[PDB]
Amino acid sequence: PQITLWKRPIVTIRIGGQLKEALLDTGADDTVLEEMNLPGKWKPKMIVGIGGFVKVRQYDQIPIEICGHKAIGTVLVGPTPTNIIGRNLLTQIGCTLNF
Amino acid sequence: PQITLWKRPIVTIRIGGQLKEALLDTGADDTVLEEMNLPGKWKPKMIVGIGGFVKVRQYDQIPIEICGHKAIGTVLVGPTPTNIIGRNLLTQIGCTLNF
Ligand SMILES: CC(C)(C)NC(=O)[C@@H]1C[C@@H]2CCCC[C@@H]2CN1C[C@@H](O)[C@H](Cc1ccccc1)NC(=O)[C@H](CC(N)=O)NC(=O)c1ccc2ccccc2n1
Repeated sequence: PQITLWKRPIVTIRIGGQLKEALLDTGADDTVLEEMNLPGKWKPKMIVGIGGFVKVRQYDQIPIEICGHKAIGTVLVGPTPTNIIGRNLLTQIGCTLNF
Repeated sequence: PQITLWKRPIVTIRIGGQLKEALLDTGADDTVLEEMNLPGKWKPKMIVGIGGFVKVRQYDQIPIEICGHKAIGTVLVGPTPTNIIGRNLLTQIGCTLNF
């Protein structure tokens, strides 16, 4: 579908049977979810936001359903005020910006 | 244009006769550029993202050309790690997300 920008481009996501909302964020390199126990091994990572760096945990090959579209990839988990879907997964669902 | 997300959706903007690079950013409410001089009385403003708060200077009704498309709106100026074009201006240039 086409998603307009008058309000925040937030969509339903599904991950491990969890139902959540998330931002479709063309400015995020990476996908950052609020805190949750994901399976598998995680590595610590420092990522940049507008206010500075935060420490997060990187899990790989995590499947996630975005707006009825299957995606599988790297997911970062840390102290974010919002679930954020980044370019790494946005490309997988064929998302473009148009103007 | 249609812009894909395998690389950062970075474009050239023109502002105040200056050319700059900025990130097309659907997950940002606001347009935030690195420190520079703009004409006008400006309000001190605090904004927030990942890593927390940023102190910025709010300039209103600023003309800015984004990839050939003209906008006139609010530009926040401050110690952001990267220039970003947010929804306040993405909407002015008719920008949508599509998959
Ligand atoms: C998610 C992560 C991988 C860390 N990426 C980023 O954060 C990159 C970092 C880049 C380099 C530095 C400058 C910003 C760009 C773009 N950002 C993405 C980017 O799109 C980012 C995502 C985001 C959304 C919501 C909450 C937090 C963070 N937006 C923002 O930082 C902008 C700043 C603004 N006022 O416009 N934010 C917000 O719109 C915003 C909205 C509600 C909030 C509620 C509580 C706390 C913070 C909130 N921030």
